[PDB]
Amino acid sequence: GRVALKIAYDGTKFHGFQRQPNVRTIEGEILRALKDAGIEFENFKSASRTDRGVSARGNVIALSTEDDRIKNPMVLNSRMSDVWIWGIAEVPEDFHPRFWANTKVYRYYLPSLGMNIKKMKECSLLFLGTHDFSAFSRVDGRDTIRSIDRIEIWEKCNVVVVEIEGKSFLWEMVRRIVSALVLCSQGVLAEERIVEMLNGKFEKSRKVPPAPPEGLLLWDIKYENVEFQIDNASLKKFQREIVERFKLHASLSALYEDLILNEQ
Amino acid sequence: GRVALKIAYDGTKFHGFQRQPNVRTIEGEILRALKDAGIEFENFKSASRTDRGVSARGNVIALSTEDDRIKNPMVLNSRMSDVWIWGIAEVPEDFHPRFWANTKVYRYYLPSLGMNIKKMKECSLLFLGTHDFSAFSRVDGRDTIRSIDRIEIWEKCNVVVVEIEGKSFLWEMVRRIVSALVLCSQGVLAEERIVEMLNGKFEKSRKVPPAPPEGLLLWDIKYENVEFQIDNASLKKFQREIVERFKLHASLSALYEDLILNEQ
Ligand SMILES: [Cl-]
Ligand SMILES: [Cl-]
Ligand SMILES: [Mg+2]
Ligand SMILES: [Mg+2]
Repeated sequence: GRVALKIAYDGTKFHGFQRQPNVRTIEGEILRALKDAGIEFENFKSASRTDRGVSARGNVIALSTEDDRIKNPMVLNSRMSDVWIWGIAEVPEDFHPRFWANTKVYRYYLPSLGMNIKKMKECSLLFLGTHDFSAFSRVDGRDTIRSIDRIEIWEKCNVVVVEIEGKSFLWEMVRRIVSALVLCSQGVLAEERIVEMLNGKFEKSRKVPPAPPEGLLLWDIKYENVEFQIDNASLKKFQREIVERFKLHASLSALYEDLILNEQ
Repeated sequence: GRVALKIAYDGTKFHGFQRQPNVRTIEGEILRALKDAGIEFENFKSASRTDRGVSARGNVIALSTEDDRIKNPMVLNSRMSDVWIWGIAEVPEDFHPRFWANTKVYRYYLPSLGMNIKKMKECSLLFLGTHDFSAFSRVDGRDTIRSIDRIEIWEKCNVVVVEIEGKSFLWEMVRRIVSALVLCSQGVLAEERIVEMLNGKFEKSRKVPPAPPEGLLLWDIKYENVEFQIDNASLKKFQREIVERFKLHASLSALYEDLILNEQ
């Protein structure tokens, strides 16, 4: 039958999700583990081809196989690093992870140093609802009218987290919205100008550039009437290995922060 | 004449301070910049040979030269990366940075995840004053009686900072004290046992291992009756480049943290 697999990965260890020649990718990591495990499969599909540097908590792939070992994610996880399949769902054969009705959540982790959080939250309200998001996207032939269902901003220590929820996202859309939020928070980009841009009045040559990709996390993809069974062995490995690298960066971040002069 | 130079560096970019063959070191970086600049010098000395991975805000070197360009640190800083000479002092010819009366401050940046801070602060009081620090050091033939003048612990977001001040430190002494603080905070290492160890009663084969070196920062070295003139151009470059890498790690740390399951 067909299975959907919910996957986390450290995007900083890969050259993006989509398989490319001569470089390490998440899809290539997964396909190599499948090949090495001896699992024959058909109709491999992915919910989202995240860009180089972008991480995920709950991206989703789907594949069809008669090999019962696919139901134990550790068969593949033991053959991969920096990628963890931690949820599995049995799904109909016509399940397509990009086209089956779903909601996606992204989180962006923006260093808050010198940020006007209050004004950033005010700017964020402008992006709620249905707009032309062409000015806040990298064009790829898709219709640029999209709807943001939820946009929330909170503070973790040292960073601002921007959470955006919607049924579909244009290329680089979250990271380009985040950059506009930064510019709007520092008075450079007026709210009136954003409203114009969201209604299709902008200059393509001067679009706001995307925020750096390493701060973007694909938080979750929720499919209607689809639930994933969690594999505890896989989560334990995922958690063990993410805690290790969190500790290195938390320590280094705080050390670097203490070297920054107080006034700045 | 003789000059003392106050230097910061990102220890994660080097294989330690002391020059070694075939690897990048802080001393090698500085000596190469001196050679490339055409500055002839004698009697190069360093206050502290920090271990691989250890960073510094205010380590100190001293050298003697008649070349007036040494008074402008940008002559060397423009020929180095990840090292910044930001203070300079004219000193007597018999100034020796390791032996001239001084006080050193170290800070260690320990991830606070699952730490009992209150008990860690209680354990830290045991190390104040004069003790045998052999059990909390890597032996190198030096007398192991030392005095800690100050030991303070506070919380930055996500980490605990351990600040220790003293006139001299044994090899790996701060990092081994930090590990003992961790073990004592989690009930593994009793305060009574630490008091015994600080009085020379311990087993050399079971010494507490050093905390990871990347969390250690040589915060400052203060020489009596010696003041450094600050070079603003050098600080601006130091600050510009430390802020860049702080931002990457602050963002990544917060992203990794959000992937850690709540209960843990
Ligand atoms: Cl994006
Ligand atoms: Cl140490
Ligand atoms: Mg509109
Ligand atoms: Mg004693």
